[PDB]
Amino acid sequence: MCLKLNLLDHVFANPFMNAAGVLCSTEEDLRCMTASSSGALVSKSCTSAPRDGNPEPRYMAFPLGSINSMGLPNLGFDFYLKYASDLHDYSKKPLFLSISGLSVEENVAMVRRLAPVAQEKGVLLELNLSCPNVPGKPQVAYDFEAMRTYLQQVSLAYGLPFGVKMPPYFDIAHFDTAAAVLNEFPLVKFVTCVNSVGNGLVIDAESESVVIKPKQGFGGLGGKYILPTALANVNAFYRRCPDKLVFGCGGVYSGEDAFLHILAGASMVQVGTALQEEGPGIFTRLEDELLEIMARKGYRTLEEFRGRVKTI
Amino acid sequence: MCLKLNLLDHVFANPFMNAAGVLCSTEEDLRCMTASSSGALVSKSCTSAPRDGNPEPRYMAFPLGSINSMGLPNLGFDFYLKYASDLHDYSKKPLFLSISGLSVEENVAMVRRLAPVAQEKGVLLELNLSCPNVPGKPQVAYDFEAMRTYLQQVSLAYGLPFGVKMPPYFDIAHFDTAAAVLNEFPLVKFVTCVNSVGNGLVIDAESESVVIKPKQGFGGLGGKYILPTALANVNAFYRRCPDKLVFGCGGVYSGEDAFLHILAGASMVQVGTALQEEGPGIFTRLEDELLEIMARKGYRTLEEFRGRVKTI
Ligand SMILES: Cc1cc2nc3c(=O)[nH]c(=O)nc-3n(C[C@H](O)[C@H](O)[C@H](O)COP(=O)(O)O)c2cc1C
Ligand SMILES: Cc1cc2nc3c(=O)[nH]c(=O)nc-3n(C[C@H](O)[C@H](O)[C@H](O)COP(=O)(O)O)c2cc1C
Ligand SMILES: O=C(O)c1cc(=O)[nH]c(=O)[nH]1
Ligand SMILES: O=C(O)c1cc(=O)[nH]c(=O)[nH]1
Repeated sequence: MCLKLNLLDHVFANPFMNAAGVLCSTEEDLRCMTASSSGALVSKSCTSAPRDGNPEPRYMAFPLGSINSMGLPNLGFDFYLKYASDLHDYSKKPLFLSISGLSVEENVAMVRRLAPVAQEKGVLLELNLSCPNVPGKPQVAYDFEAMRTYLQQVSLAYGLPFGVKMPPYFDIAHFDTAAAVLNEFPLVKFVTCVNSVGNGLVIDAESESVVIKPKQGFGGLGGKYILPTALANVNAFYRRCPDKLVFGCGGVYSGEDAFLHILAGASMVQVGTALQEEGPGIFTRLEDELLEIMARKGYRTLEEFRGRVKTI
Repeated sequence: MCLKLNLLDHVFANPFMNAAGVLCSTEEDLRCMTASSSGALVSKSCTSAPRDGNPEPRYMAFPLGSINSMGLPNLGFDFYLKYASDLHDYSKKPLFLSISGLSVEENVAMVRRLAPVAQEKGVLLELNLSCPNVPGKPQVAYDFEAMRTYLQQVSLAYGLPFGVKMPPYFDIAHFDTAAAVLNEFPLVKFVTCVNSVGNGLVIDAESESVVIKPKQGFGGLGGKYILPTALANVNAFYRRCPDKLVFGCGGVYSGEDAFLHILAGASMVQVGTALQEEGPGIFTRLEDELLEIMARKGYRTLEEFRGRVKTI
């Protein structure tokens, strides 16, 4: 038994990949993710120009997860586009390129240049509408009119299939509205739930200090803290977007956690905090563990249980 | 060294109290909370008429916290008002009465009747604008226009100092907007941050099932999961509402957790999931553990470190 699957006109050896931003900023990082046993990789969310990002320290990890305010440090769109167009070995695994412009105009500029490379190479766009860490730039997908504008302008400029990285929601009315907006756009073929839980605050009792420097210590949460939130969002969008794929991200540390994401409706399963902490070896462990749970339960395929979470 | 506080024209032996909804629905519960070593108690959020609440199972706890969709089961406003009027021993500790009407009209009806008892007995109103569990009723405070309407109508009808139980926010823009709305209302003397993190989803891997019955398994999260979110909200409103008090709620299991809430700006510290799990003996443990930390750090009173979290 193997975990191989086909989605979006691509073949994947297994449903696992890095979460955007983790192990994917440099050529070295991307080569490492490519050499791993992950089913795919996604690049660091990029901007038109290179960015140094927010002041350090800007990432910290703890037993229950992580906090980060990286601030989109990246080598610039020119680099990630070149990686996609010239450097990536597509025979190894599919590539997603994540973009996170600070305005609709910036995103439109990037997708116009990404289009010919998508046509030639089959690189897949993930549009990031949920960065919670750039000072003075609120999460785009928490403003539904802004979200509609971005998706309208990107659909028109790009003209090819793409996906969206969504922030977590916490209100049924918000699930209803956000999914309704997404469903207006046939080019949106996948929905990644979720980005980090925005603007949490970790304080160290001994030093009586916040643990990251940017934004007075406020940063996005990942890891064990966020698993039930992530599962909720995966399932909410799975239920509301029956003609799209949902990719799960948030709180994955084991094959069991991946199993839950898939039960909730996840097609791909992304790994952020756990990958940052454990390194790319995690992918062999996650595949082994997921296969073990499937064997124990008598499942032969992911399709057999994807989205089949039972209600009471 | 002491944990004493004087606020809202009342005296509190220590900052600890139950979180609304935990150990406070029946006369038995309220008597139990009164007999405990807590500095205060709050009653179950009530509605005009008694409510059975949502179908069971509707609460489940795990190592990292809890999920609930109780659905505001309560004995009705008449009961809680009578408890406050006739039954509560104010010589033991102060009492807060939480109300969670399903409309502004319902809330107004209740506060009109509460006002004479508040004037007579000194019972303190907590207005719940953040219940995430009644099907078809999104959190009031996620709609800032609705929030303003509720606070306008309740201020006018009540005419006495009161507090508001707030949902968690995840966006700096939302902290800014929510605090600005609150600051329009001089009668709002305290802000309790936070209610449960709404509409999470816990799935059991063995049974492949959600663990609570209402709303297809979607329920509010409390406990370990939510501490950094709770601290963020406490500090955000502490910074933005310099003329109000902030009460902390979320993820408190230890004196250390309480210490962090207080560093973030909390006056009172409420205990939900940990109290539900451990029972009212938790209050003597929290007192001992907070005093232990204070002793080690040379702090003699709460005011010496309240709101004194350091940034980098
Ligand atoms: C160091 C760090 C950097 C991240 N950078 C990005 C980013 O560039 N783009 C993005 O969409 N998400 C980014 N994320 C969010 C993750 O992709 C993921 O959505 C989140 O961490 C939750 O998953 P987890 O619980 O596995 O960490 C980043 C997270 C962290 C830990
Ligand atoms: C069983 C249950 C019932 C609750 N009922 C109420 C309620 O009636 N009114 C309210 O404002 N919050 C209610 N809450 C939310 C808690 O007051 C608290 O805000 C939340 O559980 C987070 O705190 P914790 O992390 O200590 O659990 C309830 C929580 C649970 C666990
Ligand atoms: O670069 C970052 O700060 C970052 C971006 C993003 O989308 N999500 C996140 O958690 N961090
Ligand atoms: O009764 C409930 O379901 C309830 C109310 C509330 O305000 N918060 C919560 O977590 N549960």
